[PDB]
Amino acid sequence: LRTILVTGGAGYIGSHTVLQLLQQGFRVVVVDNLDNASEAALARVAELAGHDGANLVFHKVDLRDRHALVDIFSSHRFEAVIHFAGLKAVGESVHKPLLYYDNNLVGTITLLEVMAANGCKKLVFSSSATVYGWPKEVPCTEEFPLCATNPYGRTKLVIEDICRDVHRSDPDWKIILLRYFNPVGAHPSGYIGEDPCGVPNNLMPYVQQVAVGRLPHLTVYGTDYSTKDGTGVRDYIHVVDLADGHIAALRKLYEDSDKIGCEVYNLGTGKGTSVLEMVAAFEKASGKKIPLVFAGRRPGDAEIVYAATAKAEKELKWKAKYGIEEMCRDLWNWASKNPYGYA
Amino acid sequence: RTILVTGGAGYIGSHTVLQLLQQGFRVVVVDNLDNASEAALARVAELAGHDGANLVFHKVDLRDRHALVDIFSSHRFEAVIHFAGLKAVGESVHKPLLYYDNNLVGTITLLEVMAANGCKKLVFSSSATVYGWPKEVPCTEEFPLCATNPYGRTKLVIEDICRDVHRSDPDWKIILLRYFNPVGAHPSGYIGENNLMPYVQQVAVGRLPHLTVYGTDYSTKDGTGVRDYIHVVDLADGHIAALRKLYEDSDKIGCEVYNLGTGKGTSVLEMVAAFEKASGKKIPLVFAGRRPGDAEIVYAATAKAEKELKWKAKYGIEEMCRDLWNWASKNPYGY
Ligand SMILES: NC(=O)c1ccc[n+]([C@@H]2O[C@H](COP(=O)([O-])OP(=O)(O)OC[C@H]3O[C@@H](n4cnc5c(N)ncnc54)[C@H](O)[C@@H]3O)[C@@H](O)[C@H]2O)c1
Ligand SMILES: CC(=O)N[C@H]1[C@@H](OP(=O)(O)OP(=O)(O)OC[C@H]2O[C@@H](n3ccc(=O)[nH]c3=O)[C@H](O)[C@@H]2O)O[C@H](CO)[C@@H](O)[C@@H]1O
Ligand SMILES: CC(=O)N[C@H]1[C@@H](OP(=O)(O)OP(=O)(O)OC[C@H]2O[C@@H](n3ccc(=O)[nH]c3=O)[C@H](O)[C@@H]2O)O[C@H](CO)[C@@H](O)[C@@H]1O
Repeated sequence: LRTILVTGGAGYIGSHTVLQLLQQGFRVVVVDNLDNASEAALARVAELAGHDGANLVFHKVDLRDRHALVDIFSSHRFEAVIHFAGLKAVGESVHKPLLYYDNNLVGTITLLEVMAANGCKKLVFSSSATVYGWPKEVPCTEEFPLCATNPYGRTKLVIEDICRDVHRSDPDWKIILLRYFNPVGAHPSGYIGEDPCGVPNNLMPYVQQVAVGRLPHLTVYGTDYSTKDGTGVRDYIHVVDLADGHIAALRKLYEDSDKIGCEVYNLGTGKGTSVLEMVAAFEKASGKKIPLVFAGRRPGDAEIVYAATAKAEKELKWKAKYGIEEMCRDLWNWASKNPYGYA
Repeated sequence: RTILVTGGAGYIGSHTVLQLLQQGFRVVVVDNLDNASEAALARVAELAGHDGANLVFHKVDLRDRHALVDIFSSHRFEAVIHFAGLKAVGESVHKPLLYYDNNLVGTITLLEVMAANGCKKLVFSSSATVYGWPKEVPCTEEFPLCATNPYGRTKLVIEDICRDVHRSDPDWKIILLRYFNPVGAHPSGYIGENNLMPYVQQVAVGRLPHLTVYGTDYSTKDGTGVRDYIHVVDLADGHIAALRKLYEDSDKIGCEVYNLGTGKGTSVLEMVAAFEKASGKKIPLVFAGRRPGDAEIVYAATAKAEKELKWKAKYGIEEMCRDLWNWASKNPYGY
């Protein structure tokens, strides 16, 4: 038996990773306070897991709840921990920074302490390409200068530094930091997917709601950038590909862990795609038309960001297999099948 | 006028509490006593003279939200001076989570309790360590910031937290004070304290045989490291000025950062010579290579602090060594 602890597994990226984990034969324990997710996402993952659905156990616990967390760790043998949990809305983080510093930092510090006290010192952390700030060049390698422009991005960069300091003090720690780029899409079944609250802030969940008629038009944030068509360019990666990156991270920690301490890997496709190109791909995949409103640049937006995949391909032995066309297909499938989410 | 002082039983905190007690403030100190004795605040109450009755102490950890909420509901604080936290750099590298927990989680809880109680006026004890190895000197508040150890990272992260908090809530008035190198003690010799001058003192009395000079080939005038050493009583006065600035000229304050230094740079050998004159003892030396992570030369740009904060250091190197020797001679085994 191989058991994995997954914080925030009820959420968007976590649920898709939990499903892949169950299909690989892992036992999965999820810890999630359901603050930005519902039980339904986990129940449907259990259903998609077929026979392996019973290998998923859900604990409705906050990572800051130290006693509830010790109970879980002292009553389990965890091979590793995948740490998805945290708040992630950039706008909300600027307006309520203490909420973000509290939930993300105190939750992570508590988790790391409970892990070290219960002999589990293998960790995979959800970092983000936001730590590259506004990069001076592309593609972004893992050695690019790091910075943060908002409280949310600050919590990611600080947790990274905490993980590096922790390994520096204790060589028994094996930590892989995964800098996600822009995940889009859903499981190709259309049964699970991203279910954002309120008005979505990311591009593709917004275009999604325009396509099903819930919102009237997409607002394009700035057209005067130095890109092909003036819109921002991003590295869009299929969420299923992001999930498989975590499987490859566990395989790295399980088979070739003597040569790692606290490592960082990009999880991207290496291809840059503009806003209009994504809208064009979603119109082709869905047959719907996305009305456009043109506005100025969004404060804090980068111009062009995509990943240098060489390091992940070499050390993790991992490369994304889904392209833009499949991402929009699977997003539309989840969208048309579940236009109002899990509710 | 009541002021909450976290970490007020410590080195810099006790001296600030004494200066506050002499200025006529009621002072409530919160300190878990994990790195300080209660005898320090007992002696401070003595030196406060007729004002000793204004000091109130609570042995409370900042992470204890329930206890911390009760103290804030018991008084109406004008502002909070935040000294509390761990500061041993070597203890930050070997035990980083202990530092990230105590400093960050303690500070987060305090800022939240402050906001809920309505006391959004903060003076935070930062450090010139955030200037890393400066490319030029003197170091202004605009210099690029970076941390080189877990302790320094907690200092820089707390500064950014205060930056973000004020940005989200204009009712907040925050002053960040970057200390430099504290030296000395209250001139009475009654209170005081990993650093050069405490190491020099142990060599003077004989607890240690010699002082290792870490690096002799620096691009300085005598080849040894240069720092901005500031009297701890001057540091205490800098916080009185920070409260004066918050209480008077406050409408143009958001999250202001002020250096607290003398503006003068003194080498290692110059401090050894200064302490030998004030103590009469001799300091045998052993010259060694550069210590890893050590800045070459660092000292403060004091122009911003002299104008807007209306503060300037009063004490020089000679008096620092005199008060340090005075306190350590009369109390060789501490409190
Ligand atoms: N979503 C993205 O586009 C993206 C890209 C880069 C990085 N990331 C990071 O990847 C991770 C996963 O993102 P996501 O899209 O799945 O987000 P999500 O909000 O869908 O999932 C995060 C989950 O964590 C849970 N959670 C939050 N605080 C918790 C706490 N204190 N204790 C327990 N559970 C808690 C939430 O309830 C939620 O279910 C996050 O850490 C995010 O910051 C996100
Ligand atoms: C500043 C900011 O919020 N950055 C976050 C976001 O931005 P990031 O810009 O990377 O991603 P978004 O999905 O928010 O935006 C993608 C692109 O589409 C454009 N766009 C987006 C939404 C919309 O309604 N209209 C529109 O035109 C943007 O200008 C951008 O060029 O990416 C990640 C989310 O997964 C986070 O790690 C980043 O912190
Ligand atoms: C690694 C470390 O501890 N950093 C702390 C230290 O740095 P900082 O170097 O500024 O102060 P130190 O007391 O450690 O020594 C200052 C100077 O004396 C020299 N020296 C010191 C001791 C010795 O035994 N021999 C010798 O030659 C140093 O090289 C340096 O040039 O003082 C500050 C006190 O406020 C703290 O903020 C810093 O976090």
